[PDB]
Formats: sequence, C-alpha cells, structure tokens
Amino acid sequence: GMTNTLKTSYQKTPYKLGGNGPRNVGVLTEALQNIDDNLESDIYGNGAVIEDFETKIAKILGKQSAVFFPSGTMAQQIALRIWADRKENRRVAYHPLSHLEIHEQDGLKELQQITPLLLGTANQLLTIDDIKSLREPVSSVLIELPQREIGGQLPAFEELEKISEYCHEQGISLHLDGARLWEITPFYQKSAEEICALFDSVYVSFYKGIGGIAGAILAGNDDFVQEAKIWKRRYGGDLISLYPYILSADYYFEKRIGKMAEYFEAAKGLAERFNSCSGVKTVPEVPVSNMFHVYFENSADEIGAILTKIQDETGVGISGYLQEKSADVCAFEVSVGDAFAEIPAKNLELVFRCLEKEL
Amino acid sequence: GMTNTLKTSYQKTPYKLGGNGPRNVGVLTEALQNIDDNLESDIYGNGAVIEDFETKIAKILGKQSAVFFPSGTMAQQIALRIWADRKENRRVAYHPLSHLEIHEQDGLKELQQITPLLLGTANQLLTIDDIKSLREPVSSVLIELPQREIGGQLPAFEELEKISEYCHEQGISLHLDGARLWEITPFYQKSAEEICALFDSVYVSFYKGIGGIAGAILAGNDDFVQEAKIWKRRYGGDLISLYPYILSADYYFEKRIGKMAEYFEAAKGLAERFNSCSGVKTVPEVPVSNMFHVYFENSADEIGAILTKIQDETGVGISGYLQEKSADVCAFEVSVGDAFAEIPAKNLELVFRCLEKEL
Ligand SMILES: [Cl-]
Ligand code: NA
Repeated sequence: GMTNTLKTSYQKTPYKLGGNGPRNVGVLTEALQNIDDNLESDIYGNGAVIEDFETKIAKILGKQSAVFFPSGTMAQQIALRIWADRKENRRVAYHPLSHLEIHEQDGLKELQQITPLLLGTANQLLTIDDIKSLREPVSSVLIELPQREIGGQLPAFEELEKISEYCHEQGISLHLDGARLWEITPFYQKSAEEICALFDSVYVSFYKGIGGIAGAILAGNDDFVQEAKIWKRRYGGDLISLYPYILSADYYFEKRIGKMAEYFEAAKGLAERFNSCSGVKTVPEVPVSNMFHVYFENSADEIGAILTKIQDETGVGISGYLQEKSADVCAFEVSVGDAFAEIPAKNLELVFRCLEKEL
Repeated sequence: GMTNTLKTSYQKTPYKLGGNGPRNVGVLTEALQNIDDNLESDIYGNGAVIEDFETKIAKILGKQSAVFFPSGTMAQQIALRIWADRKENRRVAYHPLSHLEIHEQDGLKELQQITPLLLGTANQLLTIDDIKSLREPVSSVLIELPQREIGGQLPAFEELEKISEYCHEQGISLHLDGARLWEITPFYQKSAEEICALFDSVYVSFYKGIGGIAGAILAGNDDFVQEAKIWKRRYGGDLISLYPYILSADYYFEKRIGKMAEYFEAAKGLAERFNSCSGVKTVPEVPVSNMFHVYFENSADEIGAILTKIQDETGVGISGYLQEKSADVCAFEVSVGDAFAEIPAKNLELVFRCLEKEL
C-alpha cells in the first residue's frame, strides 16, 4: 500500500531534506581517523578519554561536573530520582508528550515508582500557569527545549526565566531535557551555559542535531553527578569501555556545533517554501530551530502518492512516512542537518514546483 | 605504601601473564578493518548487524532467541525480574559473592525490589543441599560457572544436572551467569549448548575471556526474550546503534573462541609454576579454567615491593594490584588469554627464579 511505496521511494533518493546522511559504519570509521590506536580505553567511568570529555561538556554547559551516559533514557530517569530523594517527593511534572512519558516503555514509573503529573495539554506548550495549577507539590519539573512532539516549539526566553524563578521560590528542582539544546541557541541568542544556568540539572544528546552515533551527558553540581554515577552502575550503564561513543560524540560535536545557526536559517527557508504551498502549513509556522512539522489538508494515502511521485522524479527524499492526524489531515517531521546543503538547487526548486502543481 | 607504585610498574611492562593485550582504540580499529563503511547501523534493536549476531549466539547456546545488551549487569537484573513476575515471587537465591550481590551497587534490590537469599558460605561453592535446604519458595536460582570470586571453582557437571532436575520438579527457574561460560567448556568436555540445556536462561559476556570491548547476550525462550526487550528500553539499554560493540564482539569471538582449551592448558602450567614457589599457592590448586587466584603468606606492601622489582627487571607484568586478605596475607587474580604465549621463554623463567629467590 501507500506506506511501503513511500518508504521504498524515500529510501531510493540520493538526496534528503532531513538528517545527516546514512547511519552506517563509515560514521564511526571517519571519527577514528585522527585517533591513535594506542589511545587507552576508559575503564568503568575513569580514564582521560572519558574524564576529559565530561570536563569539556561540563564547562560548555556551565556546570561543576558531568557524567557520560550510554543513553538519555537512563540519564533522565536517574536525574528525577535524585531530585525526588532530595525533596522526599516521588511526584514530578512535565509536558504530556515528554520522552519519559511516551518513549521509554514507562521506565520512570516502573523502575523509579515516580508519578508524573502532566502539564497543560498534549497539543501546546506548557506554561507557568500549568505549574501553578498543580494539585499537589512536586520534587521537580522537567522542561524539553524545544518541545519536539509539537514541532519543536519554544517559550519566549523571559518565560523560561519566570518558570526558573518560581521553581526556585517553591523549592522545585528544574531539569532540562536538552536532547536538542545545541539546535536552539541561534534562536534564543543565548549560549548553552546561559540556557542551562536556569536549571539544576541538564541532559544533552550527541546523536540528534550533532549527528553522532549515540550517547548522552548529564551535568550539574558535583554532589548530584556523584549520586548519578552510583545509579549508572545500578542501571548497567557503567560499561567497561564507552570510548566508541565518547570519541564519536566529541568528533561530531566539533564537526557540527558551528553549524547550528546555518541549520536554523536553512530550516526557516525550507518552512517558507512549504507554507507557500496551498493546503500545506508548518508547525511552528516559523521554525525556532532546525526542525518543524509539515501538515497537509489531505489524507496520508493521498499525500503519500504525491510525495512518492515527486521523490521519484527529483531524487529528493521528503519523508519516508506520514502520520495520520485526522480523517483528511496528515503530517511529518523535518530535522535539517548536513544532507540539506548537498541538494542541488535545481532539484530542490523542482520539488516545490511539483508540490505546488500536485495539490 | 606500594599500591600505585605497583600499578605503574605493571602498566609499563611490555609482556603480561594475564589478559589479551592492551585495551586501546586499536582493539576497535582491528575489528572494523574488514567491515564495509556502507554497512548499515542497527536501529533500536533491529537490523541485520544486530539480528544476525543474536541469532548466531542463540544457536551456539541452543536457545530459541537472544537479545544483545550493552551490559550483563542490566541483562541479569532483567532476567530475574522476568522469572519473578512469572512466579509471582520476588525472592531469588544465589552464591553470597554473586555479581548481582556485590558489584552492581545493589541494583537488583533497588531497581527490581527483589530479595536475594544467599546460598552456603562466601568462601566455598554452593551445593544442591544448600538449594534443597532453603525451605522457602523462590522464583529462581542463579548459578555462576565458574565462581570467579573464589578462584573460578566449578561443581561436578553431575551436580549441575541434579540441581537442574530439582529446580525443574519444584517449578524454580534456573539462570546461568555465564560471564565466563566459554572458558569452562574445556574442563567439562561439554559444549556451550549442553551446559545451557540445564538452564531456563543464560547471560554470556564478550569482553572477558573473548577479549572484546563490551557487551552481553541474554538468551532463552522467545517469550522470555521479548519481555527482556521491553525492560531493555526501560533501563535505557535500547541504544539507537549498538554496532560498535556487536561487530567487535563477533570479531573477537571468532578470533578467540577456539583457543579456550589452549588458555586452560596454559593456566594449569602457570599455576604449577606459582605453586612450586615457597610462600605461594593458587586457588584452585589446579585451575579448572583459564583463571585462578594466587595467594601469598605476606602483606600487600611486602609482596607489592617484590612484584614491582621483578616486573621492572623482567618486563613481565605479574599483577597490577594486590587484595589484602589479612595483615599478613594477600592475593590476586590471573585470567590467561593471548598475552601469555607472547612472553619470551627467558623472561618467563627469570620471573619465577626471582619469585623463588625473594620468597
Ligand atoms: Cl547537588
Ligand atoms: Na590511525
């Protein structure tokens, strides 16, 4: 049906609007080009290769220390448990579509017996008013900048300041799900340190906008990080050797961190072209990062046929899937990376000329 | 004090009695030399690179299915929870020095709310009487072959059969901590499959006797493995890309699985040399695997000085550490691998003539 035809069409395209190209073994071998084969492996959380990377990212985030984790899934459940223990309160609060709530097979609930109170509604940004309306106290609030499931939306920076100030006054710990932190500094015109300064703890990824292989850093005060390392061993995350992910994380960080503004500008240019099409809009209308969602006023079956024809005729991958939203509405996500800049101008123009012609 | 002096002396040695050479980036480089840079990454537990490896190991172990985990610490906690749910019983039983009990910061207790009953006494092998004598129902019994903390001791295969048979009649799940399973097939003259046939589930490692970088396989019935995959995501172990560990595990498995008999022989010969020295004895007296413990009748500081001198004068690393057992008794562990055969005969002989002399 539509699903498989679109998938196949997308997979065959030489060019892609989204991403950083194929996730293949070459991503790792490229990262190892400048590394000495005699470089010693880290050993259960210790050693220059891991310690130097932790110290470096901690300094970039303006925190006392950091711990390298195999995943954000592990790291964030642990962060919330530490704050629950400090406050003797197993309730937390976050957006209904937090990664913890929907993408971790209920790990936070099942492994930590933490009860998440959902803030606002699934379709919009949470606000300070939602926090003020909580019917019981919480140990922490978790904020995801930007809110990926609603298209990568952000509150005004001044509103994040007000949330931070209120949490400080009420003794509520504030944790940053910064999976896509690097991608938002251009819009906010704030450094990573400035944004993270409003939070007690922060998690950042190296495989999202950075385009590395896998891995995460959790950062905060020394005492906090030391407790996180104990939990890391409990979770089976204190692997003997994490260098394959540390080296690749550091390589791709240095390769792509300077491109965040470029990806933001590119995403905005692309969104303008989508919005110019009849029956097509983006959310947000003007991207505030390298990502956005594209919505259509037609069913997924109908749009899939159009996208397949266009991908086949231009060689430019638009999307490998379409999410059904209502009877006659569907959508997909775009995250701009290195692939966008490789699309020849003619092919890119043709995609939209064709899109405008088919709908 | 001699602790760091010994450690530095050991790290400088070009040859070593134990292990498989330096744990450096080169280990990864070598494993990737014959992999196509275009080979596609696994994606959150799916894809040929991960699926083919899991299938390969499951067949070797004689089980329906297998799941690759980043760690045995995560894998085994999960295995025990699964059996605990099946039996509605959160009590388990194992040796007092099980890895779950002493090396995982109490993860089993803290994350899985399981109560472990300790079988027998810390200084010796648990027996079938210890199991039959429990007089309280448990969901599972865990067996570690060999028992590493007491020198790598093994019960007779015939006793394992009886333990398996008893647990089967009583409805008790039997789990194998097979971190060092590969190392014991020579002594038992039984295949991995024949050993695993006695157990409901099994965990095996790829970084110990195999000498890979990191990683584990958990294997058993397909329904058991599917539940394990749910828990894997909850733990933060379902990394987008595990190929760096999978490809290296497979590479070193192929390289060294056939040398297990050789390592066993070599260990026996090395233990004989240790035992022939006054003031020195191995546990077990005769190794039943590639490993054993070496005990001395002097203090860690006194032995540390001697080993430091011998290491500096011969270029052969004996031990990087000493574990104090009492004021005047200390010990270390030796696990024979590829390093041993690379020691020139002259140097090896000089090591023992010095040990004979100094003690
Ligand atoms: Cl703190
Ligand atoms: Na090189």
